[PDB]
Amino acid sequence: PMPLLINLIVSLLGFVATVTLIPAFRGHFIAARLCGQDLNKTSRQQIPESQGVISGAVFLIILFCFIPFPFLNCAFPHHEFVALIGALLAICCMIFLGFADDVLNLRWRHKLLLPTAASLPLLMVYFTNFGNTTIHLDLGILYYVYMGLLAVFCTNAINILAGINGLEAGQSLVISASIIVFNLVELEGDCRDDHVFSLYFMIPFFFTTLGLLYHNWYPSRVFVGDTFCYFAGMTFAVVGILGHFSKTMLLFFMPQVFNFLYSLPQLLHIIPCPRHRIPRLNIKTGKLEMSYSKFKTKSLSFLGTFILKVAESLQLVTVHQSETEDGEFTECNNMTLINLLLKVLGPIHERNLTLLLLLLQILGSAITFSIRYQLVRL
Amino acid sequence: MPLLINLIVSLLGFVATVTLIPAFRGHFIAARLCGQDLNKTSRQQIPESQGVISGAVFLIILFCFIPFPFLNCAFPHHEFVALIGALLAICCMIFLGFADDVLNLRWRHKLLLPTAASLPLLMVYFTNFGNTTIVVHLDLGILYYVYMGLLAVFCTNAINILAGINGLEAGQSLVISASIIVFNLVELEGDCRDDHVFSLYFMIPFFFTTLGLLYHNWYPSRVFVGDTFCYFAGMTFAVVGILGHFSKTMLLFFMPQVFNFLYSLPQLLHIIPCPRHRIPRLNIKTGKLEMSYSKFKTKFLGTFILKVAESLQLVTVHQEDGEFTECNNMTLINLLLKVLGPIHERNLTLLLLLLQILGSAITFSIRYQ
Ligand SMILES: CC(=O)N[C@H]1[C@@H](O[C@@H]2O[C@H](C[C@@H](O)[C@H]3O[C@@H](n4ccc(=O)[nH]c4=O)[C@H](O)[C@@H]3O)[C@H](O)[C@H](O)[C@H]2NC(=O)/C=C/CCCCCCCCC(C)C)O[C@H](CO)[C@@H](O)[C@@H]1O
Ligand SMILES: CC(=O)N[C@H]1[C@@H](O[C@@H]2O[C@H](C[C@@H](O)[C@H]3O[C@@H](n4ccc(=O)[nH]c4=O)[C@H](O)[C@@H]3O)[C@H](O)[C@H](O)[C@H]2NC(=O)/C=C/CCCCCCCCC(C)C)O[C@H](CO)[C@@H](O)[C@@H]1O
Repeated sequence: PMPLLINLIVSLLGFVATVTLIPAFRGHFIAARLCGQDLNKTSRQQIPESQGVISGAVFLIILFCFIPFPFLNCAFPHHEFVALIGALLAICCMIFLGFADDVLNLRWRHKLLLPTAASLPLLMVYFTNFGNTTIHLDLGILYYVYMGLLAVFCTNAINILAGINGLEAGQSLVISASIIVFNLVELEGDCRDDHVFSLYFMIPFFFTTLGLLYHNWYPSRVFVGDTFCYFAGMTFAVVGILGHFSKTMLLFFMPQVFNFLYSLPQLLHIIPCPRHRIPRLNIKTGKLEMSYSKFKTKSLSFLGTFILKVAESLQLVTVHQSETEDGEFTECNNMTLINLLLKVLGPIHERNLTLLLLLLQILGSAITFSIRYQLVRL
Repeated sequence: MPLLINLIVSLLGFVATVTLIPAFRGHFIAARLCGQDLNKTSRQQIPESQGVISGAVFLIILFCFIPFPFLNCAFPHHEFVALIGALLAICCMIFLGFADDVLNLRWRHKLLLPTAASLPLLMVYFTNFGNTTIVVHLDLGILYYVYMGLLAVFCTNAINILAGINGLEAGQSLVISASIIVFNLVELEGDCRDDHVFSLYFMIPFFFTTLGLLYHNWYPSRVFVGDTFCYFAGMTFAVVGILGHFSKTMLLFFMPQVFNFLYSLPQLLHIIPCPRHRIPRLNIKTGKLEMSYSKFKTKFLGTFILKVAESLQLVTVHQEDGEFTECNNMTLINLLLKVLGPIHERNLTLLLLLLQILGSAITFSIRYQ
């Protein structure tokens, strides 16, 4: 088809634009203090933050320039068009929200609320165009709720699985590429329009995020930040909702779902939650070791002690106990998939750990394809 | 029923703006998004880019209002896509303005990006209306679209350069928005009702959110609106004008801004040297704003333009190491100060708002009487 060919062309041009512009704007970001230190390395220099915006920006540009080509010599159908524009409005609002969130570092209340507001246009489009709120049970209003929350989830599910160089953009590239392959396979199948739409929004995302990862990859010269996390989350939520494969998509979100649940006791502050739960480097080794959350044992609530004991029993959390004059203490293992891989394999270098998590992501995607198409497993 | 709900949510949004602007002050100051009131003695920092909150609220409101018009209304996808496309243009303008303020992009970006962000407006205009003919009966064709594109840019920047005194940006934007609201209501009973009810949908919430912003921005300014609000407002106006089919009437409402943009044009083009700031210098003793000047070496076209201006009495010119010329900084503000001498900041803002209202009354008189 011509629309997809044109789309791929503008997407590669956008990849070049991203790789080019990211260094071109470095002075601006440094000047306005939109930067952060590399916590996992000994160096203390600043690195430009929220580079996702640039990719995001390019992304938007591309799609704005690509809208007409599907409708070439095509009573104009305003519904396909409104799907496009509504999805783009959702993504614009999510990019803007992530950029504002990186400049201001809003509290979690805002981080959860605002992606839902920004996902409303998605629900408008879904209701005017498709509207099928059935899974044989009719989910009704709940279904819309789901879609809303989906957006939030994605934006934040990628957001909390972060901290090592190239993980956010990397795992987002794996997810986007897997969704692209799924779209292509289904492209010959029953639902062609939904999946060609998913492609329209994925391909440029993949290539712009690739331009971003070029700089973000270890050693990280740039950081993607909440801008990229939110942007990616909403793009995925869009193609999943308006593509009608949100189940398959969430299956692709297996590492992120597992890490979000495994972190859930800390995110709810049942077990104390540090401000950063990244694996903290060992200066002698040069590799990343696990990171811990320490606290007075007595203060901990009953539910917290129960969850911690069950986790220790399952061999998921490392627990240490030490005696101090002021009070009794019990160290806990920071509960994030990264610290869990480090519990399983001990010290790992940053680049190798990122590669390992990308590998595990690919395994998750392969599992999803096997489920979808009755393939052989392992 | 739809307009009544629009007004309700717009007042709720006014409350939301007035409440949130101080709620987020900590965030803006902590992230160094602030600036010093150059025209006041104090040196403290004032939070910048507060138009991002109002703007944000604005978007929220409209996102929530979208359904009320289509209540049990072959769904009308064209009306719906116009609402969405306008919202998309406005989102990209709020976002681009906020990013511009944080990063302080060069003029190249400032001009290019509102055109890109205005493309969805042109797409909606082509799919829905597409009329590229004006009676003057000439089918402008592609140029028409160009116009619309540039219109966006112009507005976003036309309000942008007319700035620097407490409450001028949001104030003049409120006058323009209110004038367009009145015009929409007058034409509401006339031939074109849908266009003007659309313009109202977008204008009422903008008016009330911008009002919440001006509450804090008014002399003495406790906040600043910044490129965020300038871009946001400019694009909301360009939208309602384009998709409402009254961009000529609108631009007539942009009378002070057009005059100030053209009067500044020889400096903006660097024919006459242009300082980074061209606001009026406060007089320490007087407590009132006098004119400001650009000083540069006298030793081709620029000199002729300055002589012409001197003859016209629009620019005041005074002529060590070499001959230097202290030309009067060419902005409607410095021109009002050249006509009336020193004026206090609040009084000068009020005066420019009154002149804006005079321009709007002129526009109404031309159109109607
Ligand atoms: C809580 C949490 O884990 N936050 C993360 C999250 O916190 C955000 O951090 C960000 C900064 C972080 O990226 C820094 O790490 C450094 N860095 C970055 C890359 C890199 O390669 N190397 C490096 O050193 C670098 O300095 C960088 O500035 C930012 O401050 C967010 O505001 C902050 N809060 C949240 O995400 C909220 C997150 C709220 C999560 C709530 C989830 C809600 C989902 C609900 C869905 C439900 C309805 C289904 O990210 C951090 C890692 O990037 C984690 O350490 C931190 O723990
Ligand atoms: C050149 C110029 O005049 N710049 C302005 C413009 O410059 C922008 O400044 C901005 C900040 C400014 O708002 C400051 O004013 C201060 N302020 C404001 C009120 C107040 O009460 N107190 C206070 O202190 C406060 O500190 C604040 O930081 C910003 O940095 C832009 O990058 C900067 N450039 C442009 O707009 C470019 C604008 C590009 C103009 C070209 C557009 C061409 C349009 C073409 C359209 C055509 C197709 C029809 O705005 C300034 C604000 O007054 C002016 O003084 C300044 O002179």
